Amino acid sequence: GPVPSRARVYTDVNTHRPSEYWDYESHVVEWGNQDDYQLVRKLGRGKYSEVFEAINITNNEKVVVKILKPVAAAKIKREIKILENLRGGPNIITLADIVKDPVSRTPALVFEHVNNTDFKQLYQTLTDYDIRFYMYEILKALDYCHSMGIMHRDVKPHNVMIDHEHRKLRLIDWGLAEFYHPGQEYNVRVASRYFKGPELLVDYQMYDYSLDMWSLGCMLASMIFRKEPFFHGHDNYDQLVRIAKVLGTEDLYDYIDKYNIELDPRFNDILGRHSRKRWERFVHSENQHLVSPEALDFLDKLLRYDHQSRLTAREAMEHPYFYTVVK
Ligand SMILES: Nc1ncnc2c1ncn2[C@@H]1O[C@H](COP(=O)(O)OP(=O)(O)OP(=O)(O)O)[C@@H](O)[C@H]1O
Ligand SMILES: COc1ccc(C)cc1-c1ccc(CN)cc1Cl
Repeated sequence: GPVPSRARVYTDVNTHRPSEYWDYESHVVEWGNQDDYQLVRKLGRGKYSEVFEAINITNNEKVVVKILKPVAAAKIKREIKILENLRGGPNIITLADIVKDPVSRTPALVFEHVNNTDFKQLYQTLTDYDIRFYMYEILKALDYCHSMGIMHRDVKPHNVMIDHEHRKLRLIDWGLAEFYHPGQEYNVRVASRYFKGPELLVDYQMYDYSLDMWSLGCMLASMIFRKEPFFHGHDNYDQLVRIAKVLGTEDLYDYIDKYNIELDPRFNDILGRHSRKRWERFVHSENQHLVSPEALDFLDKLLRYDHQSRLTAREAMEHPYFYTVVK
C-alpha cells in the first residue's frame, strides 16, 4: 500500500509534551458568564457556526462571538484545546472566553475583535512591500502553531484578519486544526478547494504541517499574479488538473510513485500530459509591480507536489523575498 511519511520538523512535539496538551477529549472546559456579552450584529454564518460582533459589558470592548452549530458541537473540545494551547502566540487570534449560548444551548467562543480591512480592498491595493510584510506575519503564526504540534489545515484569505491601519494580522478559524502525530492518517476532506494540497487531492492521508505551506503558496500566487484563485478547479478532480497544467504531470507521477499512491482511475481521461511552466509565463503588465526573481523563487519552493520538499515556515522566513521587510 502507500509508503508512510512523517514531517521533517516538529515530529516529536506532541510526545514530548504531557498528554493533557494534545488529549483534547480529556479537557474540562472552564465556562464563563454569557451575560458579560451583548450581541450587536450578525457578521456571518457558515455550515459550522454563526458569528456575531458583540460588546463585553465588563470593559466595553468589542469582541466576536462564534456560536457553534450542533454539527461543530461534537469536535468543539479540539478547537478549544488548540486555541488555549496557542493563546498568546504571534499573530494567533486570542480566545477571550467560552460560554454556553442561552438560545442555541451550544458553546459560544468569544474572541478578541480585529477591525478587518475589506478583502477586495486588501487584494486590490496591497503593494509589493505590503505583500512581503504580511506574508512574514502569516509565517510567524504558522511556524508558531507547527512548533506547537498543530496544523491549521484551512489557510486561506478569509481566515486571515488584517487590520491594515495598525499593520496587525491574525490567523483565525481553528475549527479544522489538528494535532500532528507521526504516522497518523488524517481526513483529506480539509481546506477550501482552491487551497487543497496535492496530498489531499490524491487521497494521501499521512500528511503534516507542510499542507499549510501549499495553501500559503496558493495565496501568494493569486496575490502576485493577480489571478484569483490561482488554481481554479471546477471540482476536486479538476483542481489537480489545474495544478498539473502549471507544475507538469511528470513531477506528479514521480510524487505518486515515491509514496506508492494509485491515482483514482477517473484521472486517466482528464489529466493529460503537461510540462512544467516557468513562473515568468504568468507575468504581465498588470502584475509586474508585484513580481520579482525572489518572489518567483519563494513561490517555486512552496508549490511543490512532494509535501516533504516544500519550505517549512521557519525556512520560508529565511528567504531572500523577505530581506526588504523591516524587522
Ligand atoms: N476575531 C474576529 N474579529 C473580527 N471579525 C471576525 C473575527 N472572527 C471572524 N470574523 C468575521 O466573522 C464573519 C463570519 O463570516 P463567515 O462565517 O461566513 O466566514 P467567511 O469569512 O465568509 O469565511 P468562508 O470563506 O469560510 O465563508 C467574517 O466576515 C469574518 O471576517
Ligand atoms: C490572497 O490574499 C492574500 C495573499 C497574500 C497576503 C500576504 C495576504 C492576503 C490577504 C489575506 C487576508 C485578507 C482579508 N481577509 C486579504 C488578503 Cl488580500
